[PDB]
Amino acid sequence: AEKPKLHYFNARGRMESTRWLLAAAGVEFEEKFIKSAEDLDKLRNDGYLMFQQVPMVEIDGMKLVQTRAILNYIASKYNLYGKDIKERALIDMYIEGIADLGEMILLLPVCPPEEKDAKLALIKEKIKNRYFPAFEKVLKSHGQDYLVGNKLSRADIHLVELLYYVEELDSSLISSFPLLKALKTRISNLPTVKKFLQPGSPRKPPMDEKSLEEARKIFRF
Ligand SMILES: N[C@@H](CCC(=O)N[C@@H](CS)C(=O)NCC(=O)O)C(=O)O
Repeated sequence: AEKPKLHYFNARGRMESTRWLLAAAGVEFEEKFIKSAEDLDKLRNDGYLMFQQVPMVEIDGMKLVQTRAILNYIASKYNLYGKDIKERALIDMYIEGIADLGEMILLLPVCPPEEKDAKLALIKEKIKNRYFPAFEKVLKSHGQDYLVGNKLSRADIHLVELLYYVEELDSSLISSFPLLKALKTRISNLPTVKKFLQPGSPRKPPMDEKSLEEARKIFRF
């Protein structure tokens, strides 16, 4: 059958959570890297990008854009979206909080230098006093290895991805949250996730100066 194909540039950006979810599901996929503004303009002009943006993923005969549309489809297709409407409500609540915090961190490299220190201080406050307490409370309420329904869901994958990024910012932020530490360890030892964390996978590194320079050239900003 059709192997999913991911269109993005060679960076984490807004495509990385899709790489994580597919890899955790054990799904082999291909990447086609946008390398220039001209490559992106070609995808646009040829009609493959509904809103003239990437990420775009070719899957099951669709040319899907919008990261949440992509992720919702992949999660349902591979049984990572709970078992019923009520479990989906819990999953959706959890992953939208993860997305809110993830978006703050995603945009740090494009923060104006005079605002960066204060932006980071606000993110750390929210991590320590709002988001990490909320997810620690979920894990403590039921004591299970997984956030919802006692089985792996996209919520476990998205949260553990975020925990790795929080660790890159400040490895002390998770220190008072032992259940989050334990989730990070367990999920990382799942065979599919372990393979994704090992070298040679589609997992991408933190954006550096040269990668930011490429992004400015490709996306003209
Ligand atoms: N809400 C969209 C945002 C997509 C988006 O902002 N993509 C950027 C790259 S990360 C882009 O293609 N920007 C070019 C532009 O908007 O013209 C999503 O979640 O996919």
